[PDB]
Order: sequence, then structure tokens, then C-alpha cells
Amino acid sequence: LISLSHYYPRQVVLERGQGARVWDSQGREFIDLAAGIAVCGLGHNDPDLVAALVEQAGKLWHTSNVFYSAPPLHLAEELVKASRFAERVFLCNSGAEANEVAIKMVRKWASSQGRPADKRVIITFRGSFHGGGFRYIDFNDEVQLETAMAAGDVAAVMLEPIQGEGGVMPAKSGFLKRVRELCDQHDALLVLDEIQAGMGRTGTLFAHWQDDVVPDMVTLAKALGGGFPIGAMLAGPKVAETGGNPLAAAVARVALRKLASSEIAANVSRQSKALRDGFARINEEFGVFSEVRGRGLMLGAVLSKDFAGQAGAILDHAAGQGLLTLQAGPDVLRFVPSLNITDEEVAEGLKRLRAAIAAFIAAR
Amino acid sequence: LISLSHYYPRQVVLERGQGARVWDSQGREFIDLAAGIAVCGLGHNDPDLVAALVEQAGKLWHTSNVFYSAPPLHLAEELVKASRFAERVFLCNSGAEANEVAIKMVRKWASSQGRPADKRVIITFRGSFHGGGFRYIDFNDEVQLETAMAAGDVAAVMLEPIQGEGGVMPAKSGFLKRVRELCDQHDALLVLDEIQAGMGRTGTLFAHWQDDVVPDMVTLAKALGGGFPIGAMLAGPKVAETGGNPLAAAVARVALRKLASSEIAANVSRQSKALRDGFARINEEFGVFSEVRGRGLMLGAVLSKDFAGQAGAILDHAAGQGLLTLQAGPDVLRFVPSLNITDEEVAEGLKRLRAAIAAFIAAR
Repeated sequence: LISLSHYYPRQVVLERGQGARVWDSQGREFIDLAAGIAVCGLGHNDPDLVAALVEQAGKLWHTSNVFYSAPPLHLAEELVKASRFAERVFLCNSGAEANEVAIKMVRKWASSQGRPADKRVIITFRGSFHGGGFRYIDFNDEVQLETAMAAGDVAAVMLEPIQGEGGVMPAKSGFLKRVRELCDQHDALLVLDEIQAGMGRTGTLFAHWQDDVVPDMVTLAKALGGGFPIGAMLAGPKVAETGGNPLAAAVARVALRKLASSEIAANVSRQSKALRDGFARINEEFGVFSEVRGRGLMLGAVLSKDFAGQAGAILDHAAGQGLLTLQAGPDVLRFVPSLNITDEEVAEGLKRLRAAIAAFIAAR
Repeated sequence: LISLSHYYPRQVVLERGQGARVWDSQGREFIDLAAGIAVCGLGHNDPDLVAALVEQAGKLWHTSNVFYSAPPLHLAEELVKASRFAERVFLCNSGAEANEVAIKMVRKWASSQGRPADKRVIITFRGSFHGGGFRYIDFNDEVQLETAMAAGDVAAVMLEPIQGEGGVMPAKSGFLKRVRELCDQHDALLVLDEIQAGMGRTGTLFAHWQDDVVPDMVTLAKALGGGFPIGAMLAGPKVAETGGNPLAAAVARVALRKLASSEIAANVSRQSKALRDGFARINEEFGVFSEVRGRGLMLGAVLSKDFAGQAGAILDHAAGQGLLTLQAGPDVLRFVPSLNITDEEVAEGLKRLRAAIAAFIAAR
């Protein structure tokens, strides 16, 4: 069944899910702490998500931008209101589409400001991977950002509040505030990529609320749809003066409402603490982690000196123990589970994680 | 209800569809000859499409590229086989994503051939709108294409077999064959954008089969999913040596099978003829069309000299008569209905089209 990949990754074919459990094509049960890389915020087979998809599926899937339908219009209004900054939203099909629109919008805004072509530079950060016309500097380095903006050629700073792929590195205290302040001083836009950190995952619906900044643009991907293909670019007043389909929108309206709830934000803190406690117990036994970092349910367990580079090997042992989880570079285990993962699912996932690390050490 | 567009087109909110009929939020019934701009090839609420979506919706929506699921692997195998040229397929979320991957692949291939940066030019054609590093020439002009490739700096020619937006202008006889021959002589790739003309719409599953050429890449959009968000880049042997989700894939497998059927190809020719006959009857009465052009169910009625520029005004009258249809520039009415549109749906659509043109002329 996996031999048809010569036409198209861990050699595991997934068949069905329920919450934070997934079963492969052979009936093996896995605890899922990856949630499709921070996508399935309500786990698999959420009753409200499936009901919404089924209900819209019997009505109308697609209009094109030539005609209107109601779910996208309501989602546009609900997402703009939820964001607490945006005036307009561009609905699209993926985070890649959203980030591309955000970049094009930076350029259109810059030219509308009278910036010549050599003064539309976008600063991005090493470890994040969006992006000529780009300038790469180190994350969390305010002195380096100040230097990089000194020439006046920068039109936007674009960043993730937490660098998911880059070791689950969160913005340090005050960092986004300093970016905001520097963007203001240099008349540049602040673009926040909330594709992984957004949709409730850090414990607030939008991650940057905890950084206490107001951005000019925010991008979102299919976490907005709880796993249904969608993306969005949210635009604040500076750039609003510069589409979607009913199937994705009907589902995203349910995802957006549930993922904004106090219940979800509650579980995020509860299970963040529970995972952090479990990592600490695992660490005291085996000395495998140097630190745990991140926010809410976007966590990175940093492997200790004696385990540098072993993330992939540990992931292999985790699959062998019935646990699906991620890495974030070769030195960090990344955990981005569904935001409604239960106590019992966390407990079993932690049990399997410990088994995996124990097996890795025993095999060395 | 349409006042929430200050957050996000014809001022018509569509609610539900059945085949080639759609109803707006007020219960008005429309004949649909636009099919979401050549997207809903099986019309609205196709039983097989909805059944497939419902069945997959209860299992698993999303894996990420870190894990496998079965529907994408089967779709990859089925699409590669159906294409009669491809060796590999890249599954994505939209035609915009597919065309971007095709362009990046042209560049990677060109560099892997040792082409310096000034010799990776992509020729595209005026009227088509994909696309620095691009060279724009007139469609259907073999002498101009020969001249544009003479310097040896072109890495690919990228074209639609029919220019949907550009007046529904089909490739003239032998044109793609001449492009293929010139690409071969200059060691360049042939990339065919089948987003609008593909998925059975011209009467064969792939439009370029009727041009009797073998391309190096083909791109497809959400017509592959019958209206579910999806896209694909199909790669032949020259570039195969250089993802997807189970929800889109489960639906696209049903769309791909039905849209390849002899029944659908039969209806395309039958209703193409029926639409062409109707346009001719309308034309004799009112003298409104200079010609009808296109292939199968991708048709453009070219407005006559006395109606130059009036496409949009006629579209407005069509909506007032309960008909949704498109234009293709200001001088052409474009018709891209569902490929399983029935005799009775065509007849009623033609009745309303005539009413619309009659009203336009009576109002002048």
C-alpha cells in the first residue's frame, strides 16, 4: 500500500483518528502528540467539525470569486472581530498562499508609500523559513534587528511568535514589543506568521496577544479549519486600504469559535503543565532534556548534551512504542498536540514517550 | 447579509445547488453555465462526490507530509496513470500552488542542466496571466515563438491549451505540436496549464490529447476535486528526476474516475453541439455573435461588431433572467458549465440567454 509512493515521511499509513488517537492501516493504535504538525487543534473526528462539514457538503462547495456565499462572509466578519486588530481578511487555501499574499501586500504597501525597489526589504529570522528582497538575522536579537533596519530600506519585519521548526524557540519577553517599536520608528509593517502558534495553541486564540503587540498583518493556515484546507491573511488598518469557499468557511467558523473558547484555553494550560511535569519526571530518571521551552501546547524538549542530535532516533523509538510526535531540528523533540487532548491521552502519551527514551538508551 | 463584504463580484449570495441549478439566499433559481468558473464539473451536490466526502470526513482529514494516508497514495497512482505521460505527481491545495511548483521545477531543472541565471526564461502568452524571468508573446503565433526562443535562453514554454480568460481562444491546429517541436530543438520544457481546460471539459480527460502532444508538466486545480480544494502538478520523465491530504484525495479519486468516463465525454460533445446550435439560433435572430469558438464545454461566443464591449452588460441581463454565466474579456461571453449538464438544463439556459440578449437590445 505504501509502494504507490513512487508516484508521490515516516513509513506509517494512517487510517482513522479519534481525538488524540490515530490508527494505522493495520489497526495499530497511536497516541498523537503531533496533530498533523499543529493543525488538528480539535483532534480527529471532532463531532462539531464533522457535523459542520457534512451540513455544508450537502448544499454548496464552491462559488469562485465571481459570486458570493454566506459562510465566507460570516467567517470574514468573525475572524476580523476575533483578531482584535484586523479590518480586512483575505481567505485562501493554505498557509503558503497566506504568506505569499502577505509578502505581496508588503510590497504593494511599500510602493504605495513611495519606496523605490531597493527599499522594500523584508526582514525574516533564521530558523523560520519564509522567503530576493529578504534579509535574514538571528531570532531574539534586538541589537542585530536595530542594525539591520538602520539604513531605512526595510519595509516589513516578518516573524513567528514561536519558531516551530527552529527548535520551538519562543520570542523572549519584550521581543515583539521591541520589533513593533522599531517598525514604528522606521515606518515598516509588522507581519506575524501565526500558522503554527495561532488558533489557541499557546493558550490565547492569537499568540501575539501574550506579547502585547498589535501587528499590521497576521497569517493563518489550515489550523483555522481544524484540518480542513484553508488559510487566511488578516490585515490591519495600515494595509487594509491597499475570497474563500463555503465548504472551508463553514468548517472554519466552528473551529474558530471552539478554539477561542475558555474551555480550550483552560485545557491548554492544564495539559501544558501536565506535559512539562511529565518531561521533568522523564528527565530526572534519564537526564535526556536540558530544558523545556515554548508556550501552552507548543513545547520543545531540548535534548541534553549527552543526547545532542538524537531527536530523529528517539522519534523512531516513539513510533515503535505507539507514539507519534515531532522534532524541531536534530536536538529538540517538538510536541504540538490537539488542544482538547484529555488527561488520559496526555498520561498515555507520556508513558509511551518514556518507554521510547528508555528503549533508545537501552539500545545504545 | 452581503454587508459583511466590507471585511472580505456579482451581488448574488448563493445558498445551494443541484446539478446545473443554484438557488440564492432568497430562493431565486438560477441556471448555472459557469460552474464556479469551470470548477464544478459534476455540477452541485453530485451524489458520488458528496458520498465520498462524507465517508472520508468521518475517518481522517489531514496527516501532514510527515505521515502517510491511503487516499493520496491511490490518487497519485491513478492520476499518474490517467495522464498518459507523467511519472510523478505533486499534490497541493490549489491551481495557484500547482503553477508555482511547476515554475520552481522549471528553474530547478534549468539549473540542473547547467543553465546560468540569465538562461532560465519562461515564455508565457498574452491573455493567460501566469507569471521576472518571463517573456510574453502572442498566443498562436509560431513565428513569434520561434524568434523568442532563438537566443537559447528559454528553459520552458508554459501555456493553456485554451485561453479561458483571454476570450476562450483555443490553440489553433498544430500549434502545441509546433511548441513541442521547438521546445525539443531548444532543450526546453513544455508546461501545460490545464486548470480550466482539463478534467474532461474539452471532451477528453486531458485537453492536450486532442493536440497530440506529450508535455513535460501539467497543472490542475480544484476541478480535479470537482470543487473540493485541491491542485496537482503532474511531472513527466524529464523533470520527475528533479504531498496532499486524505480529504481532498478521497473526493478527487471519485471526480477523476467519473470525469474520465465515456459517459461524460459523450455529454460534453452532445451539449457542446446543443449550446452551439442555440447560439446560432440566437445569432440569426439578433446578430449578436461574430463566432463561437472553443472545444467541448469551454465555449466563447464572440460578440459581433455592433455589440463590441457589451459582455458585462449582457451578463447583468442574464442574472436578471435567472442565468449565471461568465465573460472572457469585454467582447466574449464564456460558457463553462458542468460536464454532466442535462438536455433540459441546456435548453432552459439557452432560453434565459436569449431572454437576456433580447432584454439588452430592447433596453438600448
